[PDB]
Amino acid sequence: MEEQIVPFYGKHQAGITTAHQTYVYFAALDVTAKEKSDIITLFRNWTSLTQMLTSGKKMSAEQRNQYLPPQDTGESADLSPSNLTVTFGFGPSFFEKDGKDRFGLKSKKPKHLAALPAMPNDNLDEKQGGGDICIQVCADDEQVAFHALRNLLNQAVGTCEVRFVNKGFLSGGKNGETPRNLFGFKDGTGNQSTEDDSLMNSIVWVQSGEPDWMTGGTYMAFRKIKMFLEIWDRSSLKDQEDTFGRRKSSGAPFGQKKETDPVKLNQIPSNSHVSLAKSTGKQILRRAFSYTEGLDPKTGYMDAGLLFISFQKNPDNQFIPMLKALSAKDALNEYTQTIGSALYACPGGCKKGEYIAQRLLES
Amino acid sequence: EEQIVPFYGKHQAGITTAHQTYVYFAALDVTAKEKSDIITLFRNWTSLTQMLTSGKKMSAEQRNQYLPPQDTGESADLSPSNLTVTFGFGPSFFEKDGKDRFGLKSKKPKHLAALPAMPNDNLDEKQGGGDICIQVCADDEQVAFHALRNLLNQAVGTCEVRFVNKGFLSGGKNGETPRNLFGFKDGTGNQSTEDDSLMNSIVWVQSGEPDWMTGGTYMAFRKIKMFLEIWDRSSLKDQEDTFGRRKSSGAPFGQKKETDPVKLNQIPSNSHVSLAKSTGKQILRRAFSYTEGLDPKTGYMDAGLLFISFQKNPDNQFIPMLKALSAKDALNEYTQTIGSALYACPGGCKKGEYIAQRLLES
Ligand code: HEM
Ligand code: HEM
Ligand SMILES: COc1ccc(CO)cc1OC
Ligand SMILES: [Cl-]
Ligand SMILES: [Cl-]
Repeated sequence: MEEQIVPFYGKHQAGITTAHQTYVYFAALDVTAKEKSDIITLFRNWTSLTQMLTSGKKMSAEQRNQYLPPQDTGESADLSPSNLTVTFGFGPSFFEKDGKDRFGLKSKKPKHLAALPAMPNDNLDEKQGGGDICIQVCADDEQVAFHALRNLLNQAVGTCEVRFVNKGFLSGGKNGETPRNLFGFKDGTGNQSTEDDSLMNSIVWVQSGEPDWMTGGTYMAFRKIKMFLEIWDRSSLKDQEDTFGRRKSSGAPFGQKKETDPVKLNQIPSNSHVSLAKSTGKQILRRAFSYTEGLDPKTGYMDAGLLFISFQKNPDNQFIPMLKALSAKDALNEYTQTIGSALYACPGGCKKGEYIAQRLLES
Repeated sequence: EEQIVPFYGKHQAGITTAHQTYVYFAALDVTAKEKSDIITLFRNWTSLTQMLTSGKKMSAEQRNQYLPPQDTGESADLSPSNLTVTFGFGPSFFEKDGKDRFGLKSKKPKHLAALPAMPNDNLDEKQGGGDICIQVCADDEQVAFHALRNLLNQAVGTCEVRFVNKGFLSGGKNGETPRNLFGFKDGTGNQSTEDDSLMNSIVWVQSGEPDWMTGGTYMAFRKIKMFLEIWDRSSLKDQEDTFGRRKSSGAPFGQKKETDPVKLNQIPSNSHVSLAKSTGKQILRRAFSYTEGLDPKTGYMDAGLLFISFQKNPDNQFIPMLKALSAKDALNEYTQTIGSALYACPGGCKKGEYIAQRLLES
């Protein structure tokens, strides 16, 4: 190809319809500062630095003063940009924490930004969820990704405490096949094409009915979903395919030849994952990554799962009904448990000369 | 190229092999009572490893829908990505709590013992040791994890998993020395892994050891937390002084290039490089950075180095360096060892033999 540089500036924030990279670092933060003007400072600086990290500009580093810290941590000096994207979102608690509109922003609050409803089978750790700000960092190289997060978080010392940092991977096939999750199934097929503007306009991107700063933005849902690999791996192929209602290998819906053939609902169990998701009639854009965090001390097996991230213009319409219908009855519940949860509103894109969330934080 | 690294040969791969980007590193404790069980394990591990590393896909559509799939499937569409798997054995494999469980004492390597305690250690016992270690490397995380997962699946009933760590280390886009999380080039001081004579002198067992160890080596493992927040707010002067090399160039102080010989008289004597180089000893370092979320005990990134090095004789090459460093290293300010192990790596496997056969007996 050419180079791996994804624009930072644009109508939309990168990292959403951007072709899905291999690695993610996913972080949520709380603001401890009390003035809005501290926040403007954080967003201005986050903006300058994201532009620089994603563009491929390297900091010269001829430090005028040996006695100060280097402005960059340096572990990416010799690395390509690797399609780095950084996407920012704001949780409900940014607009109103514990009854208080801390920053005078409750009137610019997005139409559908609220914590997700409790669902059956949830086993949420509150500290593994929520947050005032999320940063989603993606790249084709784990070290490029970590470097961007670390340097971004360094800038937030004084203003924000870091709540959690997750990270994940998902490898696409050598010839561009749909990437497989840890259950060994193709994961993404049902997404519409990220290159179809019409469909992305109708499924993902905010155009009306929200505060101006959300124009060209979207909502991001996050669910941290542990996957029980040892249970799954001991299951028959029949149980695996029936759980989803596609064939493992081909990815095709039952009774069909190809991955991309329409789902025949009447040929798949009612409570198969695909049946339940498709049957709400609604669409989202899933952009998830697998994770592993070593051994689970409470299990003695691998701690592994899915960092479920989806984008949608109206989560009340598009997402929560899906969540409701799967949480009750999904065959997949046999093999998974949700342990983290958040919904964030992601601002529209940054224009050159403005900063992220400006039309929110100003005037 | 084709991205295939031979599994069979004089040595195990993953030691002098070019450093891949990703690692998964596991240790297991044998729970089986009979050597014959361990023999089964090693046989399976062998044939499975050869498949995984070779580029061979299962690619034979399952008969009997009612059985578990033999492979977990998530590497079906991936390149083998230079995958290597390296096995080793800890002391407790040969003798646990003064009992020779599998009748192997008399085949025990000359230099295999738990590493001595050192100042500034804060070892978690459950984050080192183990009877067996598996080091899995590849240029793609998903490939490496798949390999580990399917190896470990085979071990169910024979072993319990002690711990699984994983990490990364990206080489420069033009083949520059990879940088660690402190942002310094990491590996300049190793000899060329392409020089058989040097590797023979430093890494590979040729004599003085049981036969199964011929072509093998010893693997030292040190899990070292790196306090990135402490380091990032340090001055550049302090960071360079910690090592005795310039961050950017990687040059020894007062020299022009990375490859230039260190001048000991030009670097601080408590500097990392001065202390290491001054034992006059040599090792082959093949380490990986790790990140493991927020450390709850500090609210900062939990991050570090999976220090891994290879040496024909640890008592001569490695234990000294450790001694030399542990009390005076400037790095002590920014790091803390929290896990430790030493393991003996069998010589390579021949086509038709299994790993550690000569130790186990066939
Ligand atoms: C560990 C958790 C999960 C796994 C392993 C998983 C896996 C899968 C797989 C294998 C498919 C079929 C291929 C595809 O179209 O991607 C699929 C489809 C889908 N999943 Fe999931 N999923 C998980 C959680 C969720 C959650 C929480 C949601 C929504 C709330 C969700 C929504 C969907 C949707 C909308 C589809 C597409 C249905 C259609 O064809 O229209 N998934 N998922
Ligand atoms: C977090 C822990 C560590 C870090 C970040 C680290 C980093 C470095 C760096 C930046 C260098 C100089 C460039 C190079 O030659 O690679 C170096 C050299 C070296 N380190 Fe370390 N190191 C660590 C732990 C250790 C330990 C535990 C040992 C052995 C006990 C060790 C042994 C050496 C040796 C032998 C050299 C080469 C000295 C020579 O030039 O001959 N390192 N290390
Ligand atoms: C890529 O060269 C290396 C760089 C770093 C290490 C770990 O210190 C090992 C290397 O090759 C054996
Ligand atoms: Cl059903
Ligand atoms: Cl590191």
